[PDB]
Amino acid sequence: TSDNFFENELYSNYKFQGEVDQSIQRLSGSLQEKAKKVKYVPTAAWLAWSGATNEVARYLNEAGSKTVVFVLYMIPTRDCNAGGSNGGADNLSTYQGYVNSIYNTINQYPNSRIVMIIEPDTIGNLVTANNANCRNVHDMHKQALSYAISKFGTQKNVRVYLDAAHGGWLNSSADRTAEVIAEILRNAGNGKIRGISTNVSNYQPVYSEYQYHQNLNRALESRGVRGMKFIVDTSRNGRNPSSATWCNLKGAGLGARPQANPDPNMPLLDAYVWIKTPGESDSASSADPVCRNSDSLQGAPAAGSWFHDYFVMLLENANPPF
Ligand SMILES: OC[C@H]1O[C@@H](O[C@H]2[C@H](O)[C@@H](O)[C@H](O)O[C@@H]2CO)[C@H](O)[C@@H](O)[C@@H]1O
Repeated sequence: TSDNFFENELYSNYKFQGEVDQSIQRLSGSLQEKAKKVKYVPTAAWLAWSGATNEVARYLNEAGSKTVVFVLYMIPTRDCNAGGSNGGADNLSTYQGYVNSIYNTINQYPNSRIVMIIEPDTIGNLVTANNANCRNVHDMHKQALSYAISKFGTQKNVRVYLDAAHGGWLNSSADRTAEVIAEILRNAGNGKIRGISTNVSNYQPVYSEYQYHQNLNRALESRGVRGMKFIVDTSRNGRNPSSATWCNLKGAGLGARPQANPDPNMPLLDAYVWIKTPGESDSASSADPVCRNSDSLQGAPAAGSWFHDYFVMLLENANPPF
């Protein structure tokens, strides 16, 4: 009954399979052969819109005894800035609805092994985003995360990883980050986390990320939070990033294939995980000025949509190579 669910065989899902299939059909020869090998590489399934509560059962039926990795990404506000919406809940109580629904479905599957990653980019924003008129959403996000952990944090067939940004974002604020994490966990009832996920939807090298894990791990320890393990998103971190551009970064490459316990010199690290879907657009180029940076790839479809050209770039730039 090992507490590292990645030591089990990992579940490859029909959605990513279908996404790679679209690319396979537009490719020939060498790159097609490569794409065919990427198709069965386990990737996390994102719960990122209100309908996603209906998606959970299918995943769980098709997975059998294989580890399923879910990314809960359905919090109410994503930016405490003007003109932002379309992915989050009306409010806390709408959110608690989604959490209960997912929690309930999960309960019907006592033999499944489920990894739940709490919302990506929430802690990051709580530490670094400004506090003048964003006081309200701030406090609600903290409640949101505490609630999610209070539910999923008690299910035996679940292992929770709270997301905590990446080194490029929070390494110089490990003390404040631990402060926020420690308060959330204080309001999370009897919910326990297995650890922290980093580098979700980002390109940071495993080397620097593990350095971030160490500093953050220490901050949490000096706060009373002990025994934290880590997972790192290796989906797009094969090549060091040219800049801090987060949106559809040019020159990125598929990183290490998902694996449990990948390095005995990294004893804090549970696994390399493909958490962001390699090939899915970060955002439409039109959507955010940052998507128009010199080192963001252009012609990006909307967030979540297959971006064929990007996938190809990722394939070519893969590290370790084929
Ligand atoms: O990591 C993906 C995440 O990036 C967010 O921008 C971050 C950026 O990743 C980080 O390098 C920099 O230090 O901070 C900014 C935020 O100020 C982006 O806002 C998210 O949409 C994205 O998921």
